[PDB]
Amino acid sequence: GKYNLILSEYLSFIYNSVQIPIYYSSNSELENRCIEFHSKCLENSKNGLSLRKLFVEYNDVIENATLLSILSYSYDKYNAVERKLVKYAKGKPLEADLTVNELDYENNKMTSELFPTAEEYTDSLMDPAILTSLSSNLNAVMFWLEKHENDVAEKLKVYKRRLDLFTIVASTINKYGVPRHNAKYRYEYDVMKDKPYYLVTWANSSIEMLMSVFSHDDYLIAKELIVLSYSNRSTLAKLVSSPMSILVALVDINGTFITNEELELEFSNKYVRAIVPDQTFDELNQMLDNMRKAGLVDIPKMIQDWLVDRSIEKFPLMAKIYSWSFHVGFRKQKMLDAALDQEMYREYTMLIRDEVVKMLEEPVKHDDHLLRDSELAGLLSMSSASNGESRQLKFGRKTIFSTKKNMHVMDDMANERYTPGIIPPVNVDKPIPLGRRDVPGRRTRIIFILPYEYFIAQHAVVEKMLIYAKHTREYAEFYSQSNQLLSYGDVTRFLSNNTMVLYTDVSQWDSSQHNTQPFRKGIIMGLDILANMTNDAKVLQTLNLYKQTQINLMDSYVQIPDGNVIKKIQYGAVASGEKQTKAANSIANLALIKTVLSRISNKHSFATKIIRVDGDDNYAVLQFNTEVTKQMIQDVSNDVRETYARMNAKVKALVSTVGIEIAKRYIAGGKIFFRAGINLLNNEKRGQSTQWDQAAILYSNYIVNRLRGFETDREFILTKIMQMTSVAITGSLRLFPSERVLTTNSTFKVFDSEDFIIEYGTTVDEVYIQRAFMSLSSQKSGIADEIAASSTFKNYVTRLSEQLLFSKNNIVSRGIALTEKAKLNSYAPISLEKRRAQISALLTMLQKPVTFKSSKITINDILRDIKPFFTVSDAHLPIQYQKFMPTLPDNVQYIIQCIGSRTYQIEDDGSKSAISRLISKYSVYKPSIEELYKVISLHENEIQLYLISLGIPKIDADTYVGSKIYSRDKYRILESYVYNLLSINYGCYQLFDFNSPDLEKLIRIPFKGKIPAVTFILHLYAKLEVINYAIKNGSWISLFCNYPKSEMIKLWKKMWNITSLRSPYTNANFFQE
RNA sequence: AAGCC
Repeated sequence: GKYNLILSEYLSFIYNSVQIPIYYSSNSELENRCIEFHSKCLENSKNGLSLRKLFVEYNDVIENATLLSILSYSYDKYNAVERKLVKYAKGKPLEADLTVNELDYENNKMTSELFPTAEEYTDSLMDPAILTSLSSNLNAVMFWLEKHENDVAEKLKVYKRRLDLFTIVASTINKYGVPRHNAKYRYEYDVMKDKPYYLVTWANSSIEMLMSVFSHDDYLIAKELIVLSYSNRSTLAKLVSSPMSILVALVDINGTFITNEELELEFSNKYVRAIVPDQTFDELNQMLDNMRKAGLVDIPKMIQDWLVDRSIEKFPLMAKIYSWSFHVGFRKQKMLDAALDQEMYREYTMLIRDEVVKMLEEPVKHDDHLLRDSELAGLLSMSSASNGESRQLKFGRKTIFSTKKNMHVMDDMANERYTPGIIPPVNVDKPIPLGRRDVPGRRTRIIFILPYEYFIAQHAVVEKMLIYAKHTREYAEFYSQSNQLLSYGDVTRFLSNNTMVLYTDVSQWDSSQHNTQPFRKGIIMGLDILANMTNDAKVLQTLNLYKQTQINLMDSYVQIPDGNVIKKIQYGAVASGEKQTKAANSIANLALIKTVLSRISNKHSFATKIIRVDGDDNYAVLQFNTEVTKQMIQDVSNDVRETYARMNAKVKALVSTVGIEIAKRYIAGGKIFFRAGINLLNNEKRGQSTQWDQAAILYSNYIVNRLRGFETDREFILTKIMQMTSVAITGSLRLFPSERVLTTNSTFKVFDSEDFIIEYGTTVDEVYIQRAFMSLSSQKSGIADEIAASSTFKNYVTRLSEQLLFSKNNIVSRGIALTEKAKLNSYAPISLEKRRAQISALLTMLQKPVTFKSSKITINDILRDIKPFFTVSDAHLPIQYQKFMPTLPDNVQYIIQCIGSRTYQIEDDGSKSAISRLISKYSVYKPSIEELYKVISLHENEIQLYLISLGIPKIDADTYVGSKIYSRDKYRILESYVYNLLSINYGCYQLFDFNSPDLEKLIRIPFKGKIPAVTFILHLYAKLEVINYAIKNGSWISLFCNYPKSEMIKLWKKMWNITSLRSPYTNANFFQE
């Protein structure tokens, strides 16, 4: 409950010249007491009188009522920041070295010197793009420094390391003053022109870095990155994190985890000798020297010290540095520069063509319905993103403009213009609009924003391709329900003294122009083979249309802004934006590795233990008939690099016998590692989410980094949350939501009261609040209702429905209309109306929590019912599993050591149910987990009608509605829905093996009947309760269940009426991946 | 005013 205490200290620290705590209670008499107390406090404040007597008087309210919020009456003028900063601003400011960056605009020049006029200005290259100010971040850092001013021992050292660093940020900022933000949290030209262009983004990156500093090493790293970053805005992250690829190869393997036949992690005490050719050492040295020529000193020395022995025990430092470099900020170049960088492919094209054929052979020969109704599938799938141009659109009686894809398809259909048979050109006549993608350390990449003709023509086919991958192991990213742990396991499996791993980063090749000819031609050749496999008109046309998109793309043109102009240039490289981006890219990368390996063997004889393509990297494990030597590694490597070289591909190809390093993960010393480089106080791009959504995201970001190895002080994260979640009533009246409002599992949840532990209402007041918040979950939108009433809209919904089903509509029809009414949320005007409605409802709710007819059941109510029937008892579980993911915090790591981990994702969509499969065989429709859940619980007769209404034949519908499988599905769908409501696949839980035998002993559940749903919930609730206790206490407990039989029948009814909750916290997990 | 997932 320390969040509430922390908030007051911060408010008291920020404002000095009152605070009015607002309480509430589920009990009527107590609530009046809360009402009386609130009234007295306002009256006393409106008279400059002490509130000390009132607190004593309403001691009961403070003691038993629940704090709902805090009122902030501050009569200053959002200043203080300027005044506060000077005490810390004593060190000498920093001076930008305007000679470190190639492109002139990447150097820290004075804003004016880059944009002499207010019309030439743009924040596009330094916009933090986040809904929180620089001034607030500064305020947060100072507040923390004051609190830990009188600290001692080691805590003091942490403060001292931080105070030093913040001084650099302060001193430099003061020389120009603090950049003031506008309503939309942007930094305009007038504020900007006096100060160094990159001032604000740099301060945000530095503050974020320094507040994540604890050990002396963190301090050394933060200081170097902070100083270097101010001048270097283009190669510092790449230079800092580049030695990692060499390093993984060095460390020896002394016992690691592998994958067994059951596709699960299993410990293997084996030893693998890290074999490294002298050449590799020179390459590593060149990297270290390069870091050195760039001003770096402390960071290069640390790698050098580590290099004497190369102990996986002192490796955490190397990992720490790699995670750290990403926090310098994003590299945001100019669209044109990002764009500008851009006979023996016979084997490579053939493999791509053959791979394309396998993924569709069976679907095509049979005459799969999804291929036949491909157009329909694309329409249902259609998002609400950009189509490219901002068209003028008339709805009902309203003339408005939008770039949205959904809006464009509807308007075009209502005007006979909708024509997916004609795949628009993307050449010089119709240049492709461009989108961008920014990432720290690496260079900016462009994105094709193609017209919806392309998405529809590609959506059915890509989906078939994905399914083929789903059961193909070479495709790491798509195989089964597999998580990264299984991939880590596979590489280790075959590592021995007579095998060498081959990892290669092919990100550069995908964007190469050399690549585009063999790529499109390979898919097209494959498409032709597929066409000669059937005669189906629907299959050929859908298949043909896909062929057309590849041909149009072969020669595309792009609209690259060059100031305030839009130069049209000829783009001959494969950018991404298509539906087939990831699947096609996966096919090409895999095709490429196979091509290289095939060429190399003519020389050396090895065995292909495993081959893989995972995103922008691909790798293989080879086995030789003899023992591997340093000389052998150099020879295999030179030949592989040379093979890549002949194909004119710029790629990083390395060879080791112990580790690998790819964009997603890296395996050093038999242990798995994941870069913790998610930026906190700077975003890639601006979206349409709110401050609350953003606060939840920052917390989520904090949780992922913390798990991965980078920890930002929680008090700082909490401070950020208080600023972001606040709401202004007026100009001097600010309202700050309480801990209870913020953490309770509601539609307004932003973070968990305790990291890695999700709590659910177990008290009446919590329940009262939870019910009240839901009462105002969805708000109305006038603009949205209008269009929901417009002809063009209803016809679009009607047109889709009359094409999908045969018999009758409504459970399906009601759903299609909403799904569409939702896609209007991308349209700002509608989104804006919703936020305004939410704030007013929220302001009133915090003020005096309303009523509610409840009558709605959720996950929390079901849990609350169970709790009282469990008897806890101290138990003990020994640690039996060695650590494979070294960076995990100590409490999370302990759960894994005792119960183990998993290598899969728990089915939380219900796609593995027979009914979902049946719908798939005959319908292009895709019911959600929630829809399936409502449908399975319907009366036998209703289910039969719904299946038929979707095109399912009678013999099949009739057979299922009675069968054993239908009864079984019922349980499976509920299990899937329940797992989904409990976030068993996210955060910390996704790691734990919930079916651990060790975990199972701790649960003692005697059967007093035999009714699946009830047995499953009790066991799950017990596993979660035991694990949460373990996470917080480091010790275990045994749970006994004495749940009545009369009770279970009541509970089972309760279960088939659970409502799903939507919230920033919920959105944040979805947002992560 | 920012495509696949």
